[PDB]
Amino acid sequence: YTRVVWCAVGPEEQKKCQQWSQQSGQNVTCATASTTDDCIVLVLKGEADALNLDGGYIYTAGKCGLVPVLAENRKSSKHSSLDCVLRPTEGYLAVAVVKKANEGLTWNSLKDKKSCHTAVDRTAGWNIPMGLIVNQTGSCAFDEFFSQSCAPGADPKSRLCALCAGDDQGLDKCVPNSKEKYYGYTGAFRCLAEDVGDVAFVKNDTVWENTNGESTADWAKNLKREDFRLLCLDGTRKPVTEAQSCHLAVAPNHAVVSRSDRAAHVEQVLLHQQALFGKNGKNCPDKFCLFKSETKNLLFNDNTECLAKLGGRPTYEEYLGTEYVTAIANLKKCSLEACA
Ligand SMILES: *[C@@H]1O[C@H](CO)[C@@H](O[C@@H]2O[C@H](CO)[C@@H](O[C@@H]3O[C@H](CO)[C@@H](O)[C@H](O)[C@@H]3O)[C@H](O)[C@H]2NC(C)=O)[C@H](O)[C@H]1NC(C)=O
Ligand SMILES: *[C@@H]1O[C@H](CO)[C@@H](O[C@@H]2O[C@H](CO)[C@@H](O[C@@H]3O[C@H](CO)[C@@H](O)[C@H](O)[C@@H]3O)[C@H](O)[C@H]2NC(C)=O)[C@H](O)[C@H]1NC(C)=O
Ligand SMILES: NC[C@@H](O[C@H]1O[C@H](CO[C@H]2O[C@@H](CO)[C@H](O)[C@@H](O)[C@@H]2O)[C@@H](O)[C@H](O)[C@@H]1O)c1ccccc1
Ligand SMILES: *[C@@H]1O[C@H](CO)[C@@H](O)[C@H](O)[C@H]1NC(C)=O
Ligand SMILES: [Fe+3]
Ligand SMILES: [Zn+2]
Ligand SMILES: [Zn+2]
Repeated sequence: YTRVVWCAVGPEEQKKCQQWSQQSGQNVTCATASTTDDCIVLVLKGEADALNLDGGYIYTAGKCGLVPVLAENRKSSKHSSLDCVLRPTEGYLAVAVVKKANEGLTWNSLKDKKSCHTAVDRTAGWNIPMGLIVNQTGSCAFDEFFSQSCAPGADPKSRLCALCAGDDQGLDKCVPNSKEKYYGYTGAFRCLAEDVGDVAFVKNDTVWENTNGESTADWAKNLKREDFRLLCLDGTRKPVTEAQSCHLAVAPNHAVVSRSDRAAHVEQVLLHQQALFGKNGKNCPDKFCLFKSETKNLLFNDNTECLAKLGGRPTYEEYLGTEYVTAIANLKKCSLEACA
């Protein structure tokens, strides 16, 4: 009745979802799929209600008829006086990151280097950087630009998956879910941190959250911001503090999507759920916190302050915006569920 089946992608999200289900008196239950695309299908069938998505998947879901419901909102230095749930979303910065020690590596000498992507089809890890590379290159052969990569979601046998490591046992190599060691923002950044790749396509927040003691993980423990450099499009290299002037693009925030006939219901349930387990929530941190998962960004990014209303009741094209939407169309002409 006032119920939403959340779609978890992978066993680790399934685990976090089950805790949330317990804690919500089952006002929220869970469905699990191996990929984000399969989750989108369960929602289309009506077997799951919603899940939080990167802009790149919002475009996929968007063509299949799903709509953005609420968006992730993180800390701000403006729009401070108004509440988080009513505050407009600012978007994040897609950046290219390298080690300072890898001197002379610039945006112009990326050909034949090793890359770390969050996953195929994602905004900062794939659509933006590959879109730029296909445009600058006049060729749709992005499968040959980098010598080796870890781009979760690609053909496990291709060079685009050579750098991926799989799980603690070597299985699930290159799967586009957290079982794959170098998946998502954290994984792609770990891929560069462990010097597996030369460059990581992540967002600007990732660098800051996994350096200078912010993360207590074993591989991030000793990482220092000064040991990293951002690659700008003009050919320069800048400190990570200069992201506002050295990013590849500003990306629309990840957002919760659902089938439109369920949008209203999913919205109400979620606003109540964050009042309980949110940042200033009734039951967080003592019983449960929806937006924490020890740096793993399970279900939601860990730096989320709240899920905000959209208002202007935007379709997915308006949400993603005309600039971003045309970018994806361009890149995809290089190659239901395939919905339009
Ligand atoms: C890769 O190159 C393509 C082709 O140039 C880029 O797409 C182009 O993007 C611009 C800006 O988004 C579009 O211009 C816009 O045109 C509309 C009217 O058509 C106008 O109202 C806007 O003010 C703006 O001038 C252009 O239409 C679009 N071209 C195509 C064929 O889609 C694309 O953005 C590049 N990809 C990346 C990631 O940079
Ligand atoms: C690049 O991404 C990082 C990570 O999100 C951004 O740095 C963060 O900046 C915010 C403010 O914009 C800081 O939030 C504030 O922290 C202070 C405590 O130091 C507190 O007064 C506020 O209540 C709020 O929590 C945040 O601390 C900081 N993150 C870290 C770990 O330094 C940065 O703004 C992004 N830059 C670009 C170009 O987007
Ligand atoms: N508020 C987001 C808007 O969506 C459209 O806006 C982004 C740009 O977002 C700006 O947001 C403000 C705060 O709202 C920040 O201060 C700026 O730094 C950001 O650039 C567009 O690029 C994109 O087209 C997007 O669709 C929105 C308004 C109302 C309802 C839903 C979304
Ligand atoms: C379950 O949903 C009902 C209906 O809104 C609400 O009153 C109750 O607080 C919810 N229980 C929990 C623990 O979320
Ligand atoms: Fe993203
Ligand atoms: Zn810009
Ligand atoms: Zn509209």
